[PDB]
Amino acid sequence: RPRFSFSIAAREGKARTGTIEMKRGVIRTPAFMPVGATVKALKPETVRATGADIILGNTYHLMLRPGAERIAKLGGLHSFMGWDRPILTDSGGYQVMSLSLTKQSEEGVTFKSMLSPERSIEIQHLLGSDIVMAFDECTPYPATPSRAASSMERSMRWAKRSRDAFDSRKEQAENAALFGIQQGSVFENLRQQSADALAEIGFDGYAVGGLAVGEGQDEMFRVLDFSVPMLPDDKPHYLMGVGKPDDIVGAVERGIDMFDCVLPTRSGRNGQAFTWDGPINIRNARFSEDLKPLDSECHCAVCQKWSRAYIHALIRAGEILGAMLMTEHNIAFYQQLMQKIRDSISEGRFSQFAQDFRARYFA
Amino acid sequence: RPRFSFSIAAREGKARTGTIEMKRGVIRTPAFMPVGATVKALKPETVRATGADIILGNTYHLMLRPGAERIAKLGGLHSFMGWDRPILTDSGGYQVMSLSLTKQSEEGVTFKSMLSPERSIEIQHLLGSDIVMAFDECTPYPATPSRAASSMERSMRWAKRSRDAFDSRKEQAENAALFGIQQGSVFENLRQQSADALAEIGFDGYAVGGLAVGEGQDEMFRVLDFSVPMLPDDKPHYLMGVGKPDDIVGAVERGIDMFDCVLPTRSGRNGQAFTWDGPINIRNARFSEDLKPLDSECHCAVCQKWSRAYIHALIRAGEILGAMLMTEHNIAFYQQLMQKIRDSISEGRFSQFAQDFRARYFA
Ligand SMILES: [Zn+2]
Ligand SMILES: [Zn+2]
Repeated sequence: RPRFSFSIAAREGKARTGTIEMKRGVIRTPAFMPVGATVKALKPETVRATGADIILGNTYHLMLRPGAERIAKLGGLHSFMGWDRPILTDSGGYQVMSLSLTKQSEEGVTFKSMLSPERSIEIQHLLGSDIVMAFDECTPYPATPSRAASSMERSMRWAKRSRDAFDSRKEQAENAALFGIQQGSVFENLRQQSADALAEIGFDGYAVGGLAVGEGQDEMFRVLDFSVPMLPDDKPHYLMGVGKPDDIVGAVERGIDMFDCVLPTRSGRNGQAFTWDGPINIRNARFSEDLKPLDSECHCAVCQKWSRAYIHALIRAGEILGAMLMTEHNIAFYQQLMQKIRDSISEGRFSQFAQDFRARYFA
Repeated sequence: RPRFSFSIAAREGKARTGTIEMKRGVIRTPAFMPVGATVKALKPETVRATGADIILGNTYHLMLRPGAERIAKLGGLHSFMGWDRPILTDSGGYQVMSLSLTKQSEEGVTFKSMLSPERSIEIQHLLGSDIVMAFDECTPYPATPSRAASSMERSMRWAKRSRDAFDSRKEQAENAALFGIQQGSVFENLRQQSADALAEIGFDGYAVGGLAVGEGQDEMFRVLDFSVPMLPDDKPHYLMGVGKPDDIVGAVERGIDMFDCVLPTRSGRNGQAFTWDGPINIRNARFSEDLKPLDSECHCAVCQKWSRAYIHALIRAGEILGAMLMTEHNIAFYQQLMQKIRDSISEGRFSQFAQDFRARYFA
């Protein structure tokens, strides 16, 4: 396989389906990347069995414990966790702000639990990342135009530093890919300047950053409407941190190819199970004697084998197996959503799928 | 298969190996029964993959949440948790004392979170138990001779009530088995009276009760030396709540056929991993870069796939996957211990195995 080749097989409106080929495997797009030293409560073989082609590696957590240098000495993240397919690593930038006494500078971020663009790229190399994210400065929402422009402009300077660090490391440049991140908050002219700056630098894929920040779906969709067409059409478009199932459908209708979020895993452990008729909270007493699977059509192993009543009891008792089964199902449901999206685009009926999906999911 | 048939295939000294045939499957003896609405952090297929033929069902937990009647309405414990092989259920007697404002009477135990012998047998029927334990009164250690005799005598009256309740329920008597429990603390004459009383009533198997209570291995072995020969030779001998690997080896040398305890699961979640060179605490810093499997010879899936260093990091971070992997390995190690015991007895070299095991395990 090549280092990186994105091929679009079918289109319907702004939606696309196709494949990214990389050394460690093929990624079917639109793709959902489960977030994980683990994808919580799941063995890697189980993540793969649900249909995931690629996972997202949480860099901020790993650079602290067990540390990037240690993981490198132990053979890299793939060997460490036992996942031999592609891994996309975030840059550490967002969580360094959300989770750390930070001091921001043009050089980078200094924090207590210095992360620069150069160090972020090096850490992702040490982890053995297949898709490396440029290191950027997250923009809070809401943001004033001046603050959004300043942060975006710094992020574009850091995008150039990220590109150069990546390219200067021969083994990384020859075996991994690098994505740039569009910033600019909700302002169309800043999104355009960022898209232009990233395209001048040149990346293997382009992320739409700064939209998983509590602005609401109407505003997110409005911003995607003008922001995705600014990105190069022949490269993957990655919406970072999104999202709920209807968000994903709407984002694909607007040209997005790649997705990640913690919602299926986190809310799974919290007792929320996704179904084609909308989410349910399995903790509710009305499931205590319900012998049906979590979802009536889901093909996952959990829905083949256990009832709502059993999982309700496990989650009520705080059982680890409750978290395992809820997470497997939710992750499988997301992958089955992506498969239905990919198939419907391939067959030129994605518009009808989106309408049918929403009618039933919000009924 | 018959309702119950215990067949001894080979003997060496007091040790025996053979099989219990039951409707739901065959149990290889000596047997170890993992303790579990779940065997914590493991799917049933994983418990089976480690080699378990039978699990122990925790009655006290289940009669509270979700309740025995509810589990019966949902189809019984096998269907509920997805384990289709034999299940031995304890009577609820021990945990009603350890975990509950108890009031003991000749009728039974009244408690806040009335459990009589009749109710305990009924609960085990409602759960769909394959091996039903008679309901007895646990004896504290140490115990005076008078108190040990009183408790044993009450337990023998409750053994008769347990037998009659079991036999009066046609579907239970025709499809399940019933074990009686020897009591009498550490006193040889009380152990003899209890063994005689149980044999007069007649049971499918005989448990040695009251020895998982902190008396130490020397005292336990001394009591097993005279207590096991009092039990019928042609029926299984079940040492309740035992124990560490060397305890199990010593108990088999003294005629025990069946074992349960929480140690591999509980201490697994605590970071203790069993190996043929003794237990290790994977949390210790000396494993942070150790690429070897938990144990060098173990055939389990965890030791095929992940390093000590990875599991060390998972347990340090409180990850659910850490508990899953530690538990699978420990449960597999116990089953591999039982297999080595069974094979060595079958081959007339169990004495040499016990000596070799101890030399290496305590080296
Ligand atoms: Zn499912
Ligand atoms: Zn192992």
